[PDB]
Amino acid sequence: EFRPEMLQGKKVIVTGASKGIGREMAYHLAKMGAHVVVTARSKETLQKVVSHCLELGAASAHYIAGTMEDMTFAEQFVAQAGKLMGGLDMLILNHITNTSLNLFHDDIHHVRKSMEVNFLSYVVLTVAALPMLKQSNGSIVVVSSLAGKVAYPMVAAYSASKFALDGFFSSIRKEYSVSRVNVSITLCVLGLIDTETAMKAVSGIVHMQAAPKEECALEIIKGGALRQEEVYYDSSRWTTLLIRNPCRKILEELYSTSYNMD
Amino acid sequence: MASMTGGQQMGRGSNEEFRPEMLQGKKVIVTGASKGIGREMAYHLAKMGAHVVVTARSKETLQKVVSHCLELGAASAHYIAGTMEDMTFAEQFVAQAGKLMGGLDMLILNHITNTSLNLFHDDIHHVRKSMEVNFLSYVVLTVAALPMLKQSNGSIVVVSSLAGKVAYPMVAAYSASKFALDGFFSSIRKEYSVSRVNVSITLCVLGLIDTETAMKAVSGIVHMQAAPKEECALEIIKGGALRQEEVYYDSSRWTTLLIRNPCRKILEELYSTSYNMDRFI
Ligand SMILES: NC(=O)c1ccc[n+]([C@@H]2O[C@H](COP(=O)([O-])OP(=O)(O)OC[C@H]3O[C@@H](n4cnc5c(N)ncnc54)[C@H](OP(=O)(O)O)[C@@H]3O)[C@@H](O)[C@H]2O)c1
Ligand SMILES: NC(=O)c1ccc[n+]([C@@H]2O[C@H](COP(=O)([O-])OP(=O)(O)OC[C@H]3O[C@@H](n4cnc5c(N)ncnc54)[C@H](OP(=O)(O)O)[C@@H]3O)[C@@H](O)[C@H]2O)c1
Ligand SMILES: N#Cc1ncccc1CSc1nc(O)c(C#N)c2c1COCC2
Ligand SMILES: N#Cc1ncccc1CSc1nc(O)c(C#N)c2c1COCC2
Repeated sequence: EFRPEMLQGKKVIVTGASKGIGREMAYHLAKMGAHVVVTARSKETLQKVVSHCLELGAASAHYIAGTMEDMTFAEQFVAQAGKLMGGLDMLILNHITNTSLNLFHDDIHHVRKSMEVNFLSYVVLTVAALPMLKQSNGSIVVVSSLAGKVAYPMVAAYSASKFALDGFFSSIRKEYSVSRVNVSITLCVLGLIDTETAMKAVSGIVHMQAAPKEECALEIIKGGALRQEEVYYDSSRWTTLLIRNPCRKILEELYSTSYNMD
Repeated sequence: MASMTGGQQMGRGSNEEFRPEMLQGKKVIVTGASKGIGREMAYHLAKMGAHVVVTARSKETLQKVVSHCLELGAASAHYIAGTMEDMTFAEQFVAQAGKLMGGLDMLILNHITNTSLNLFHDDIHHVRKSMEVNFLSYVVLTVAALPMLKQSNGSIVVVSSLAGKVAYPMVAAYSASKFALDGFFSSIRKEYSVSRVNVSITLCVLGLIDTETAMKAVSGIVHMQAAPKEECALEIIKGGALRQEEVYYDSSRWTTLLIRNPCRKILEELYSTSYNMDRFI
């Protein structure tokens, strides 16, 4: 059972926090009295988010602006965020590259950029954060999608990047378990959320009910605080009924007997 | 005689019962075909009388595969050597392979970057290279091949793994690349359905196979039963020929019982009615 006091005084990074779900997570963490470091490219918007976090009751709030297309920025950002807070308890990986609903034809540049921003930068940030998270027995929270568990047309590049996060982070979760690395990994499987970006992108194409961004942001934080392996959040009860894959969990357990990781 | 012959191999029961004559005279590309499963696929295709174009980096080993394909009965066999780390090579390779055969019926995407079993710590270079070679080059090859495959109502065959459907430790970079193939190719399969692109996409989910590379890599770390490479290679070809969406091949009857995900198929069908793609069609 989650309690908001679980975030009180915790040192948290939130990426993609100038708008949508990321901004809502920064606001919830501020209300809970966490220390926050927010990032995105928009310095001016991040200044406004930080000012608001301080008004809401954050223990401290800072922003560092930059692009996650730059792997050197991603690595340096974590070191600076850790230096500002004097450590790190939770790393919330939420940013994505700008995308739109379109059939795939020949835009390899978009496929590669989606893989670099939505996936590879999450790996770089994790590698940079791990020493601090090992010190605090901390948590990594990876924001994904229903399009990271099942297939959807018009989002091929985006879906490939979200599926990649599952393969990568679920593999390292198994490694951390056997290697006694006490850092939790929470994969958040979200359905359609009413962010301005998503609502504009889907307009006239997708008619699904969108879930509220404020509640979505809180469910992600709860999942991370509770060290849950997966969070599922969607407007539909049929989606919630069908999304889990118990057979995958059974197979992984059956194959666990076949290792010597010494 | 060929000019006085016509007809179709794919009649009643051809979506469920394979015959080697289904590959007779078909124009096929096999990547990663100098060794392991790819080499075995080139040999099966040769025995079936297909036209083959094989690729890998090793000019000398590909030379030997081509020579054996011709001995086995291939209608024609050629190789083009190069690295799939080079996206210009991948794009140009498909154009040259198509020119050699006078078209393309099946694109078998099988190559991977050299890897090993290790805990992940900080090798970002291996993560990026795995994504470039095992995933991005497959997309480049598909884009280059699609005009020819649309002309022949052809097939794309994507070689994946159980580590592309469930999580496994010690193969994080590799697993991320295989999961990426599922998300990408399964999304475009849905797009081709609505856009009336008659090109099938077969995702092959393979368990441990007795290739020299895999057997060396798992030695003393993974104690699992390995399935035979020759039978594996034939099951991949059969799935592609029958235009199956997925092929599952593993030594364990338990894996084959549990690997399918009916809930994912149900959800996708429920969401299939959730859109209006009329501006794209
Ligand atoms: N909205 C939905 O329906 C939905 C559904 C499922 C999952 N999700 C997941 O939820 C997360 C947030 O989605 P959202 O709808 O809140 O998106 P959003 O409102 O568009 O926000 C995207 C955030 O990422 C930042 N960003 C974009 N390019 C960047 C780059 N190169 N470097 C660093 N930051 C960058 C943006 O700020 P700047 O432009 O200032 O950099 C912004 O802060 C994503 O992981 C997404 O996949 C959303
Ligand atoms: N064996 C298994 O247990 C197993 C299990 C599940 C799935 N699979 C899948 O089966 C497929 C074949 O695996 P395998 O065991 O047969 O592999 P393998 O015997 O190691 O063969 C790898 C092939 O890819 C080529 N290759 C390597 N690097 C390349 C590069 N940069 N550019 C172009 N070609 C390159 C290799 O030749 P060069 O070095 O001469 O380029 C060789 O022809 C892979 O998709 C694998 O993921 C295998
Ligand atoms: N374009 C765009 C865009 N903008 C903001 C966030 C995500 C995106 C990517 S579109 C997208 N992203 C998802 O995660 C889901 C789910 N579940 C869905 C879509 C669109 O189709 C409905 C379901
Ligand atoms: N290293 C290596 C190497 N060499 C050849 C092919 C694949 C690889 C990558 S290791 C690898 N590849 C897979 O696809 C599976 C499955 N299922 C498994 C392993 C290793 O653990 C057992 C399961």
